[PDB]
Amino acid sequence: LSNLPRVKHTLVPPPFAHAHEQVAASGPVINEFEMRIIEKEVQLDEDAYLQAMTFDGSIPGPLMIVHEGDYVELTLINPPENTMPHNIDFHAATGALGGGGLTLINPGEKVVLRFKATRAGAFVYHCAPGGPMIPWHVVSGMAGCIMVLPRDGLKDHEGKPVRYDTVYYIGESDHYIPKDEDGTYMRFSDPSEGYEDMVAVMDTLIPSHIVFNGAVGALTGEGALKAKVGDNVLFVHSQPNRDSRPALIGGHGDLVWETGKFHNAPERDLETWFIRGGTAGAALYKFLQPGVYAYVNHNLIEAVHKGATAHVLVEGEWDNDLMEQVVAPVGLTG
Amino acid sequence: LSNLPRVKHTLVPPPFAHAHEQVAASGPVINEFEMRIIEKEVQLDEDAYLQAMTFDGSIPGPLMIVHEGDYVELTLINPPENTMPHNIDFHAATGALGGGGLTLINPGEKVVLRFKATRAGAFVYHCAPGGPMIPWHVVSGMAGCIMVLPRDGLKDHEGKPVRYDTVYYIGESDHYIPKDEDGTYMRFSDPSEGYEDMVAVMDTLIPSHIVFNGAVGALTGEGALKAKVGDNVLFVHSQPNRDSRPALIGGHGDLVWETGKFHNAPERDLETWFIRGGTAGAALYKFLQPGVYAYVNHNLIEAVHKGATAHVLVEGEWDNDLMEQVVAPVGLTG
Amino acid sequence: LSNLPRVKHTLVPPPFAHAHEQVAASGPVINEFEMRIIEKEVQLDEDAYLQAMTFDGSIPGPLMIVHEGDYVELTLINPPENTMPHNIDFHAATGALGGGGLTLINPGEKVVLRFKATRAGAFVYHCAPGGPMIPWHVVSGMAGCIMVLPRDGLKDHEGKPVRYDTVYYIGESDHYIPKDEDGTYMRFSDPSEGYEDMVAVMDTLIPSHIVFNGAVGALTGEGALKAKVGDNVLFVHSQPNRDSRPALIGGHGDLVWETGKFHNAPERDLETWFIRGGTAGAALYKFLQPGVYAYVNHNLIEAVHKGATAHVLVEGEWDNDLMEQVVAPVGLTG
Ligand SMILES: [Cu+2]
Ligand SMILES: [Cu+2]
Ligand SMILES: [Cu+2]
Ligand SMILES: [Cu+2]
Ligand SMILES: [Cu+2]
Ligand SMILES: [Cu+2]
Ligand SMILES: [Mg+2]
Ligand SMILES: [Mg+2]
Ligand SMILES: [Mg+2]
Ligand SMILES: [Mg+2]
Ligand SMILES: [Mg+2]
Ligand SMILES: [Mg+2]
Ligand SMILES: [Mg+2]
Ligand SMILES: [Mg+2]
Ligand SMILES: [Mg+2]
Repeated sequence: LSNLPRVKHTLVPPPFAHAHEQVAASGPVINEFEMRIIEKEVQLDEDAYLQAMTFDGSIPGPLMIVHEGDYVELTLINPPENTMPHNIDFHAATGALGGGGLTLINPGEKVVLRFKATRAGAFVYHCAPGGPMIPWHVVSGMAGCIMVLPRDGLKDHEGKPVRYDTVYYIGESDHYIPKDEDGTYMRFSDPSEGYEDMVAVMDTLIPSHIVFNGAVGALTGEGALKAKVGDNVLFVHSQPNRDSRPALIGGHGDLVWETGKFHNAPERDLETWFIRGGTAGAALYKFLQPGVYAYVNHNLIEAVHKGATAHVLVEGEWDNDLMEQVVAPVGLTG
Repeated sequence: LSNLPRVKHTLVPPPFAHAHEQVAASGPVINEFEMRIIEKEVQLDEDAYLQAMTFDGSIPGPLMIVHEGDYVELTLINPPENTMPHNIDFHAATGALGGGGLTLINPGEKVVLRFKATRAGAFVYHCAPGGPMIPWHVVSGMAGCIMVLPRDGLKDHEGKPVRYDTVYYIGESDHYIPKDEDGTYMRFSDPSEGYEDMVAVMDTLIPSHIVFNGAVGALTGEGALKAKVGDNVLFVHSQPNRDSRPALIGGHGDLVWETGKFHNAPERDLETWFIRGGTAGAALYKFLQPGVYAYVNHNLIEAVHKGATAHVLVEGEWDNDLMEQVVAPVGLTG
Repeated sequence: LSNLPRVKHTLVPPPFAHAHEQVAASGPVINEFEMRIIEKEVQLDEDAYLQAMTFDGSIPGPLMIVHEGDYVELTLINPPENTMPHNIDFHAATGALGGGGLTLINPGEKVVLRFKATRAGAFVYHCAPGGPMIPWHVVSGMAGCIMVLPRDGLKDHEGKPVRYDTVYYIGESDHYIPKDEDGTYMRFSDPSEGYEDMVAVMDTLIPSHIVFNGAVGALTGEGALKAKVGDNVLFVHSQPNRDSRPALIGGHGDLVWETGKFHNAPERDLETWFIRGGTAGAALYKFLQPGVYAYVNHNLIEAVHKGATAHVLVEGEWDNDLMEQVVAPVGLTG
């Protein structure tokens, strides 16, 4: 491997993706990444907080992008200020529980894992210390995604090359914040203190919150995603613990790999697709109309009550051939 | 832009400059920079403190160096420990108030701005959140410089190539620390607390301190700059809010671009030049004599009472043809 | 030097080594390294603590690897939270006390030193502020190693090329923790407070602890080093202040440069070698048998009572030709 090129990557926070090339500009390389585990309380919504544990300080953890055949070398750091052991499980990797069996680090320790990205597709990576700690760390926010692109870029159902202009990584996460009898949420001093109460909520399998980018409304309003008519946007969607059903209200999924593995034929013209808990999928869409769109988990209760809604603001010219208000809302009243 | 090379730069603290090449060793590239905003109290002088806000923990912010035609991608980070929103305005950029309208980040947020460095010259970059916050953040220390070199290096008034051996970035900053009736300076717990009192001083337009590298005497004594006879030193001087009149006591400005834009003809043999508030200029000088030099803002009150003085210690052999003490101080007394 | 390639390195914690090539893949380059000085109390053993001062948060400081003829540019950072001045002395460098006279930085300061690695070999680098501070900072943990490989890789006593599969940097450090009359160890709030008491122990020249990787048992048990039969492992051993006598129990030193300078002929088949205090040496060994090995300072009291013991777990097939239990422990008793 000493004869292989090495590339150091600088991760960017979700929903954005670090600089990369869709078509590998060279042969296999060793991709170097680094992440610092950060334990901190985060505001999921008004009067709703989570004693979170995160990869690099964000929920979801940052998106890593490499090419099939490349190697991935991740330096994982657990700062001394943290309270618990952590590790990492790459669904894109082969062996040792995705790397989990070789990356258990206590506060104050670091580890470097190398694995060969032998299979193309978007994959989930997440913490999994062992036993009950596995689901707890994940629902506390410790999960992200790594996208392994085919060396010759994405291909459609006919083998034709497809390209995107922008990648938006939508990391959906389900959380189980304990509630008082009146429905209000509980707050704790640290992750450990709220464990017992959180387990009770987890056992009901009913999330208190289901969010994109770690908080209700994170990608709405001023945080709304941007695009222009004509843009081919690849929406990579991950859900490490629970199913989701992504939909771009106002648009469609032109090409969709709901199971997220690129060598499989993608489906076309979907209104809503399905992301299995414990996986990442991808949908490509070319914007044809300007305006506001709503990217959601299409169980509308989960989208609106739980928080699984993002907004996309698209600039450009309107096309009346596709849609037109023939008769505007009108009528007498009293 | 995916076909353009990417170069990751590691910034060094002022008055020094990160490694670079005067003549572009290749075609246009995308220059990647990262800075962390740091809010902290700094000692401007004995018994004089400033609740500062800085780019990367220094005043001035670090110097960025790229070439005309290149792109600049800056990752700006506002850590959660900070108290206020911040952003960045690049005078070298075109649009959105220099980037200010696209980089407003609250504590705990990050942003990445890309702009094309279409014009050669030294430019100021500074924070400008909006309204009254603009001058306040700047005089609190949030300003630096980015130098955009012509792809074929610097040229003189005749178009002849000129080269420097060393670059010293002198960031001059004016501060307005509140005073008690006896002239002593006030101290506060954080930036916000001292705002009202600082505004009163700002309104007088009289700085309490005018310093190089963020403190009185920062570049004097043990912090004195070093050089050798024969060295061609480029003194890049910035002042984001108030005029300055740089002068190298003991020397001159061999070639000077006081308005700081390299495609303009530089002036020669200056004794003192002028840096307009809100700009950066550059002066090149070849040392001919060893000894101590004083680089100052030539309003001597501002240089000595306010703090605008730096020292340069030059090693080498003395040249009697240029200057000689014919008769040493002598005389009877009583 | 502007015409020389620049390579940015990411250091990894000891006993591991950052990615590198044994044979220089190109002509001379400028190697860029960065380290943050961290002052923190560390647990040397059960009920034994050290108010440590470290390079990059580890003891020993991380291993730097470059090639003879290259230049080394180290950015040293002394964060504002630290309490004392620090600097760095590279035994691999020429002039200014190894760089110590040009790198004295107070808390809140940074410095960048460049030196030419003109001589091949493993060298110690350590803090040396001046006077009594020199030994104190070193025995507080401020020492590491830089390995300068010949451009054409390592060579044996006959000039034949030798290669290793893995490098393990064993940084041995002697500490002098004050003891109560009953033998128990004292604890302090910061380095300065325990200085006077530590000096008394230092004067006896008897270390309370002698450890690998900064703590008793750091590289034993779960921290045991790993290897496979057939692996050529290079054990680089440093001791900045006191002599050590490394030995690989169960194996040997196939090729050993105990004085650590690669152009000198290495010795073969050693059972134990010698590392002079203030130096780094290197020993290469090819594992022939699977099982547990003990890498130790062969003054067994220092190895077992003081802490100088590391374990190596080797996987592979056993070779009865080399060793076999002909008659297992047997006999009548009562
Ligand atoms: Cu975890
Ligand atoms: Cu719908
Ligand atoms: Cu600001
Ligand atoms: Cu004058
Ligand atoms: Cu030190
Ligand atoms: Cu023995
Ligand atoms: Mg990072
Ligand atoms: Mg309540
Ligand atoms: Mg289509
Ligand atoms: Mg930085
Ligand atoms: Mg007073
Ligand atoms: Mg001239
Ligand atoms: Mg580091
Ligand atoms: Mg005791
Ligand atoms: Mg042999």
